[PDB]
Amino acid sequence: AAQTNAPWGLARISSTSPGTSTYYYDESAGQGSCVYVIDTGIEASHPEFEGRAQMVKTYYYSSRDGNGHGTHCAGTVGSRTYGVAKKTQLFGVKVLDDNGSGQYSTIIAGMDFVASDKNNRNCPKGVVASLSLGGGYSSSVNSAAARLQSSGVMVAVAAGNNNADARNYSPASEPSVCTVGASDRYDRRSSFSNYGSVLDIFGPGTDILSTWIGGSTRSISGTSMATPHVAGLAAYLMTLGKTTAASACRYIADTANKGDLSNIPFGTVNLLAYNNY
Repeated sequence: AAQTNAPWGLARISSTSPGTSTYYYDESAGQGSCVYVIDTGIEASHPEFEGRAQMVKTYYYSSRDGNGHGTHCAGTVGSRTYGVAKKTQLFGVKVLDDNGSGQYSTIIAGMDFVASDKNNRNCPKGVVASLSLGGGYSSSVNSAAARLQSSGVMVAVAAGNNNADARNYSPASEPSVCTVGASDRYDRRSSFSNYGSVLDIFGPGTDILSTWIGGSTRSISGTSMATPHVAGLAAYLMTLGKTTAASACRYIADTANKGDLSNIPFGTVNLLAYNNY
């Protein structure tokens, strides 16, 4: 399948080169997979979600996304126009308040929630979790992400936006999950992207168009925007039977575009997520 005039990051994920604007993907499009977006919520009535998004948990007085960040990330995973996996099921877990903040104890509870809640959902092709959030190093946060991965969920986490080594941030620094850095449309490391040996992969993260609250769209930047590209890619590849939740990060790294990015610090992988379609 081909989507013309796609957001640059979708085109990038299906291309060996920067500078094109058509996204190519197998029409299965992540059908039968599920992606949990652990964030500020999802405006599930957005026409772009086509009834495939739903809230499954909140830790606040409402499940509404009063921020936009979670809706944007969910759109990059799975919206019809802005998403990688255009037929996946999206599940929102609101661990962040409408200012985008959340306590680590709430974030941990949300991760353990997903590890159990997937047993209440129909995801025959597999389960992914996208965590566009983080803060300073916490062994308890890393352990929660490790448990979620161990339970059979492909966990993709943002590297962080500190232009620093991700070893000092969580859950970015957890070795067993997929830690995602950000790149721009010219295949440069995004100026804010964290780096270091703990990164597994880069995805598009500068100037990413996606869904927003109020039935709208906008372009924003961050490792938060790169992470859902990788989460959606995992769901897509699992639907194709190419990989599994336990192996998808490694598979994405193995099949990535290699050596294409600039300003990659010595010791950080030079790997850009690629669907090999």
